[PDB]
Amino acid sequence: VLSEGEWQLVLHVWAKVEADVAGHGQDILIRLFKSHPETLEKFDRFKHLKTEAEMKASEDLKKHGVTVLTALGAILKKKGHHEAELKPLAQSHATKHKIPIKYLEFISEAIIHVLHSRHPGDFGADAQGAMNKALELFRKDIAAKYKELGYQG
Ligand code: HEM
Repeated sequence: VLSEGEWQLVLHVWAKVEADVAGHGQDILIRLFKSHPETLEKFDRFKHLKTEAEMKASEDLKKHGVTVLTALGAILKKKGHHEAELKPLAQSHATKHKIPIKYLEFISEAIIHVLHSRHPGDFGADAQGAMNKALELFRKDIAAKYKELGYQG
C-alpha cells in the first residue's frame, strides 16, 4: 500500500510525462527491446526491427508506446484502486499476448530509467522509490490475475 505522500511523488513525475507521452513511449520500448531482446520477439508487429535507428523511425512503435503509457497513466491515477483497469490488461497479456510477469518487471525497469533521464529534478531517490513501489503494486496485482487464470508459472 503506497502512502499518499508516495502517490504524490509518482503522480508529480507522471504529469511531466504527459507533456510528451509519445517520446517517452519510444524511449521506454526501445530500452526494453535493447535490454531484453526476448521481449521484442513477443511483438509480431515489431520483430522486423533489427537496429535502434529502425526502432526510432517506426511510427507504429511510437503509436504503441502511447497506447502503453496511456493505459499505465490511467492505472497510476487510480492510486491503487485500479481493479477495473487491470482486469482487462491482465487478461489480454496472460492469455492472448503471452507476456510473462518477468517481462513486466523488465518494462518497469525501463520506465524508471527513462523517467530518471528525462526528469531528474522530479525523480530523485524518494520519487524513484515511490515509482518502484507503484510499479511493484501493478505487477503484484497483475500476477494475482495471472495466477487465477493459470499463468503465473
Ligand atoms: C506497463 C506495462 C504494459 C502496459 C500498460 C501495456 C498495455 C497494453 C495495451 C493497452 C495494449 C492494447 C490492448 C490490449 O491488448 O490489452 C497492449 C498490447 C500488447 N502488449 Fe502490452 N502493455 C504493457 C507491457 C507489455 C510487455 C512488457 C509486453 C511484451 C514484452 C507487451 C506486449 C504486448 C503485445 C504483444 C500487445 C499486442 C500488440 C499488437 O500486436 O497490437 N505488453 N499492451
